[PDB]
Amino acid sequence: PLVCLADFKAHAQKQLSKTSWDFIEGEADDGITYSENIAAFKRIRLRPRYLRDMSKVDTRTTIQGQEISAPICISPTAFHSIAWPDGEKSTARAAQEANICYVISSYASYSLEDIVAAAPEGFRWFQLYMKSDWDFNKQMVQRAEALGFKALVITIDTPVLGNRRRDKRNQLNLEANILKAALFPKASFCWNDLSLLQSITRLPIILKGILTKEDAELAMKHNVQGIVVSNHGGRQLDEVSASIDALREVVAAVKGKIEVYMDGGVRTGTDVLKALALGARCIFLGRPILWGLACKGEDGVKEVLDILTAELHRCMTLSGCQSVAEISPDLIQFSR
Amino acid sequence: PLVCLADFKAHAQKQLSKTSWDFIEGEADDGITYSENIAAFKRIRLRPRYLRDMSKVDTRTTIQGQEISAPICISPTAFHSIAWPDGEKSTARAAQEANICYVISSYASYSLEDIVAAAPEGFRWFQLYMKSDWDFNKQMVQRAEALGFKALVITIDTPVLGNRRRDKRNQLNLEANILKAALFPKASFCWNDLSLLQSITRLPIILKGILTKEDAELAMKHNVQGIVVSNHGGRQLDEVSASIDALREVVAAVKGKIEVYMDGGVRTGTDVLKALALGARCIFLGRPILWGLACKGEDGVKEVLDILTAELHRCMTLSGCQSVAEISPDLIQFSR
Amino acid sequence: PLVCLADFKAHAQKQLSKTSWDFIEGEADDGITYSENIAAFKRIRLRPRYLRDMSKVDTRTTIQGQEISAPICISPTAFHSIAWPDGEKSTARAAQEANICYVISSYASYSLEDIVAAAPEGFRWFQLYMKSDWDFNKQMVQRAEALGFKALVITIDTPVLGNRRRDKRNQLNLEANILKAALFPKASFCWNDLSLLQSITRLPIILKGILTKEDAELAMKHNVQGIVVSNHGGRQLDEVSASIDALREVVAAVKGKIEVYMDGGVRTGTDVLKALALGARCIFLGRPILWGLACKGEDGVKEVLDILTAELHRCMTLSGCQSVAEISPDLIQFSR
Amino acid sequence: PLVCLADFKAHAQKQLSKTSWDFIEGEADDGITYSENIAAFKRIRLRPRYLRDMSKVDTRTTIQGQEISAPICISPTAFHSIAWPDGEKSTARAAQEANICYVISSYASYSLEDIVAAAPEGFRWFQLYMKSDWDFNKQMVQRAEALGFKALVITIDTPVLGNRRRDKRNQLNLEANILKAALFPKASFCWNDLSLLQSITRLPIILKGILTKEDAELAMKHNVQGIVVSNHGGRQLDEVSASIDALREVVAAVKGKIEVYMDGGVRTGTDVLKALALGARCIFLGRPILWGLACKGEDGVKEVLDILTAELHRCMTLSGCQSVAEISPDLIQFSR
Ligand SMILES: Cc1cc2nc3c(=O)[nH]c(=O)nc-3n(C[C@H](O)[C@H](O)[C@H](O)COP(=O)(O)O)c2cc1C
Ligand SMILES: Cc1cc2nc3c(=O)[nH]c(=O)nc-3n(C[C@H](O)[C@H](O)[C@H](O)COP(=O)(O)O)c2cc1C
Ligand SMILES: Cc1cc2nc3c(=O)[nH]c(=O)nc-3n(C[C@H](O)[C@H](O)[C@H](O)COP(=O)(O)O)c2cc1C
Ligand SMILES: Cc1cc2nc3c(=O)[nH]c(=O)nc-3n(C[C@H](O)[C@H](O)[C@H](O)COP(=O)(O)O)c2cc1C
Ligand SMILES: Cc1ccc(Sc2snnc2C(=O)O)cc1
Ligand SMILES: Cc1ccc(Sc2snnc2C(=O)O)cc1
Ligand SMILES: Cc1ccc(Sc2snnc2C(=O)O)cc1
Ligand SMILES: Cc1ccc(Sc2snnc2C(=O)O)cc1
Repeated sequence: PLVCLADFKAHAQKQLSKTSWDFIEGEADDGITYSENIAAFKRIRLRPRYLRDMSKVDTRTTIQGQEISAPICISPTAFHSIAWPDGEKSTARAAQEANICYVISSYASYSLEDIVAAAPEGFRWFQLYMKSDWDFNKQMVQRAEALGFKALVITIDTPVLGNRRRDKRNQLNLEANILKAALFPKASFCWNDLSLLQSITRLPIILKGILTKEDAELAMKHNVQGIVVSNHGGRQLDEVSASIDALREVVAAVKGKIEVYMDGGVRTGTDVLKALALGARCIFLGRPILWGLACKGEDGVKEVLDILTAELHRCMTLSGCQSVAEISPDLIQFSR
Repeated sequence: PLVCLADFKAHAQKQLSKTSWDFIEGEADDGITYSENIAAFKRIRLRPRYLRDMSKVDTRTTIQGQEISAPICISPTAFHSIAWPDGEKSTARAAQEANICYVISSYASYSLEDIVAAAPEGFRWFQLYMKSDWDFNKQMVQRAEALGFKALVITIDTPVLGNRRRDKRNQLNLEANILKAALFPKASFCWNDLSLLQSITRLPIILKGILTKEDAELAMKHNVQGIVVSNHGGRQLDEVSASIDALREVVAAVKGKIEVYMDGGVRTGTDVLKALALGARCIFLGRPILWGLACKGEDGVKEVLDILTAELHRCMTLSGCQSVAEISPDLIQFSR
Repeated sequence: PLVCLADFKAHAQKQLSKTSWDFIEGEADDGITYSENIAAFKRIRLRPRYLRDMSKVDTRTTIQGQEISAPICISPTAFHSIAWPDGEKSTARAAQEANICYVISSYASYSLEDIVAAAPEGFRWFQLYMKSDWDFNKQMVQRAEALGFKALVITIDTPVLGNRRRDKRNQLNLEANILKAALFPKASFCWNDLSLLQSITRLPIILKGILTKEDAELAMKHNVQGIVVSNHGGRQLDEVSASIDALREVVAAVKGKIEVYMDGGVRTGTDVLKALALGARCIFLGRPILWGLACKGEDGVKEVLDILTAELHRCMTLSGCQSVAEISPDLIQFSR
Repeated sequence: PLVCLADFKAHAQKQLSKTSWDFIEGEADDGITYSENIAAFKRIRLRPRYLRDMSKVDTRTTIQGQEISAPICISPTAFHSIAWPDGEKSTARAAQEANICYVISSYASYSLEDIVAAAPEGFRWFQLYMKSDWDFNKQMVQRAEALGFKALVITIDTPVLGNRRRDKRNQLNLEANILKAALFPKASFCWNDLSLLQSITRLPIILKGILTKEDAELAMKHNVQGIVVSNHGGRQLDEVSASIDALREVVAAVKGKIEVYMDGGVRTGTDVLKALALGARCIFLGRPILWGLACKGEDGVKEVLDILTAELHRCMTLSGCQSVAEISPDLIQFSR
């Protein structure tokens, strides 16, 4: 059976074509950051406190004032139908049942209307890649607001697509019709455009992809409502810091002014625990959601969310943290 | 032939089912701490002193005032019959002949009465997991006292069981009847309960599982008689410090007020030597005892104890330490 | 298809004999530096700046006042006909079309006249190993000047040839006639000789092979016009610093007085980006040019240059650098 | 062909039984130090100085006032007939032709008389393990003096033999008659005995096995004439410092008062260069001499010595050192 996220990764590869698997992996260039996102979590050491009453451990928290069952949410990932026919509809149903936040990608296989219809009461954010035509941008954000999306995520680390060698080999070998059956390119978007976007929507803006204290400071000066510390899973600029390492300087720059989240390499409960101890308000999952879909559709996504939540509950119990508010830097060895 | 503990590990795996071997390994989650318990010993460097009269080297020491043949004892490990039919009776006979301390698990395959009967004169401690019913707790500790146990070990790092992936896969695949032929769950136990336990027994209490100076300080404030620095062999919360590394801060906090012991990753004589140099009064063995049983029953446990004692005698001879009292931090490179 | 330099490396090995491949690899002794030239690039971490207008990114720069399309040039490598029949003629045609600098080796398969004839308008430097007969040295540098070469590169790390074990085994096994169908030895050359060479030619001298601040200081005192920081690809003295690491101290010693370049281990765009951020004015490629020739002749060299230039353009776009002048130490994590 | 020491290692294994090879390897316990003796050399970085007149490079030096062709000598190794029938006679002939120092083991396959007869003019030292009977000790040292030995080497890291697992398995499996066709045990020897030995012989005493500044200081207080920094090739106490690392503190303690040498892991010319730069007067070879014998007898030992000398000459040429006196800490990166 599939008892951890790694089992879903292994089984998903068996259930997908080489081209689809290579797209879901997608490491850029030499693949240094893809590996370091995991290794950077593994080298952090935990300091547990024992003999505390852990009879009741609570994993709930809030993001942007909305309660969620655990600080484990879904990062924006394109094309869910590559993994499961029902695609984002399956993801939306699982996310609503789990009571977490689902960030829908700007390149979903299904329309926003069809995704919302699959799970009307789900908590969702929308990640939109802006275009040159601001008439389209305005219409899209107004559409998202009409459909009940609660925040807009602007991903800033993809002005051009990363250089993923396996995808490129696969593409030069096969016709687009088979590669996509069974281009982008936004480099001009800048802080100027962010301010304009903020002026046309009442939805809070969350910037995804920040890795430096300098960009975190600019984000705060532009009055955004949150930041997802992320290196896009090592799929964009490679040889940048692991996201769990970049989190430290972003949190130190922000000093609690706005919520800071992260994604990249979260696979087990202690990874979630470490991100929370280092200052993140919640983590987001990229590839594990696609592995869940590829293995079992809606039930696979739900199982991935449930397993990671159970692992977080277990390590909070073992480490002595009764609730998310009790997870602090004291848990981290020299770092903290 | 089996000439070192590693040979017993390899041969034991051949002599056991996959399910039983996976239980004896039992690493939690990604298995980081299981590996680091060994690697942390290997990276410490020794500073030998030569041209000393080592014609007579003595490995004897005392724990809680009782003399033992070497500072090498048996940590509590459940279900010895998984490895050898006679189980704990075989272990008890070997431990008595070796003249070391045997800590009997709270989940032994045989009753305390039958284990004591197998080796009436053996030096033994009892590790008891407490239950909600204090009538049962009182009866068990009084029973242990009646049977000649000399200390109670309270393991504090298991309020819930660790997440061991291989065991979980094996369990979901097989019926309990085959998995256990051929649940727990104490999270409420806290410092409050320790004080009550101390008030109902005259037996000294030894806390097992402490990894931090903060919990060591609390242990001393509660007047316990000893501490076993341990991460439960990397079977509970993973990604915590190796036990030989945690030993340093616990020893520094305790400053000789009470005896400090350790387990986790001890496989060769220099590992024992290093723990003693860093301040432990003795080490305890977990898995090697089960490997000894799986290979040869009583004789296997005795051989594991004899081999490790001979290795300790050899490295004390080579390093210039005539007795256990002469093993000091001067032997350790920058650390000390 | 071949989509990155690593693909050219793999395909080139398939297209060459063991003897020719071993010569192109050619690591000295235990091969420590050959590997470290790559590992030293991979461990440096980048700090990208996002939300900048990267609609136009320019990779052009100048070396010795001459504009080139990207800071990616060809280091001197002997015997191009080992890789492709047309040898240096193919390399020269590709270099001219790419508009970069081609440094021709002192041991080319074709005469300088035939190479220049293949691409009359190409930007070229000449690397000459000096001989004891200064009449010959004078004639060669005057010849190079007559043919339009724009600088002389003096390689200083080869007073004797490095000890390449595979080449040596191959040589003792085969007759020179097969090994070279299908000795050196300049240890006396010193600073005295450099000054004399400078007095007989109006061409600027670039020293290749400097790894230390002491030799960089001597180079500046002798008024040379540039330095290529290089360890000869780990083919000469092994167990020296990786070239990207030696670059830092050479740049710090030079303080912008003369241009500093580097070679050794450059395989992807971020390696070029890192060398430029650390102070190099451009990088040179050794083995990748031979891999390009072995795979596809002129078109292979052109593809290697085009691919690396496209990778540099991509990582400049992702990291926020609009032009080469904007690539600074701010991009490098603690180092800088 | 065999072009480096590693080739001799590989070929020797093919030419020996498993039992003999395991004895020549002989790592103790987990084999940490055997590997670190090599790794510690590989991680040191060299700083070459170029453009010097290296037309003449001289590898000669002196030890105890006697000139040798290179600072590369033969450490005491027991039982040369395990590798080649003529054993030490072959080694002695090669050592005399190479003009280096041969230290004969206390457990040679041939008598001192027969070894000296094979090469009367060779420069030799004698390593003698002392016994309880001082009548025998006196006779042996007087015998060595009569035979022209020029120094006595006292190995101090073997009060008991190291625990070599492979040897032990082989021994328990086979009868001594086959294991030795085709016990020790000196732990009482101490500083008291050294002073007595010094009083009965006019031969200079060299202590082998010192790893600490404390024992180096005691050696100087006892007025010995030299020290070989050595961990016995990782065959005795394991998990001690690599010998090239221990050399630094011994050299710092000695401050040039007496000659300091080293063995352990020397396999290539730069290893010799590094030991000399860090303060050793010469290095000694253990296993490579046995590999030379196993492959080709006398000619194999001579080839090993010649190859390592040629590698030292080459790296001195490349690094800018005209003679052994010019090899200094300036060659070593941050360390020095
Ligand atoms: C198949 C795939 C598609 C992705 N598509 C997007 C996308 O449309 N928008 C975006 O902001 N990030 C995208 N990402 C990046 C993810 O949001 C996330 O940053 C990344 O996968 C790192 O998290 P992980 O380690 O959990 O996979 C994608 C990642 C994958 C694997
Ligand atoms: C099969 C097995 C069962 C165990 N059962 C217990 C137990 O009942 N109580 C306890 O305190 N620790 C238990 N442990 C943990 C051990 O006491 C010990 O902390 C651990 O194995 C680390 O030592 P080692 O590296 O020598 O194996 C168990 C370990 C194993 C391998
Ligand atoms: C086959 C081959 C031949 C070489 N010939 C020369 C040469 O004639 N002159 C010189 O200065 N360097 C020579 N080099 C060294 C290269 O200029 C360059 O320093 C080295 O290959 C490191 O760059 P790389 O990592 O890109 O290969 C040679 C390297 C190779 C691989
Ligand atoms: C087969 C063998 C036998 C040895 N016998 C002795 C001996 O009789 N006396 C001694 O002082 N060291 C002995 N040594 C240790 C060597 O002198 C030397 O310290 C060691 O091999 C490390 O050098 P290496 O790395 O070059 O092998 C022996 C080593 C080997 C491999
Ligand atoms: C037009 C187009 C081109 C490429 C993609 S893939 C995507 S977009 N943002 N991030 C990713 C990613 O795979 O990480 C989607 C649509
Ligand atoms: C009811 C029950 C459930 C699980 C076990 S196994 C045990 S208990 N304390 N430690 C371990 C361990 O395996 O490390 C024993 C009994
Ligand atoms: C006579 C002769 C001898 C050897 C070579 S190979 C060369 S020369 N400078 N560098 C290299 C190298 O291969 O790195 C060329 C000509
Ligand atoms: C009686 C006897 C016992 C063992 C040996 S082997 C030797 S002695 N000193 N060092 C070694 C070594 O192998 O490193 C030789 C003779």
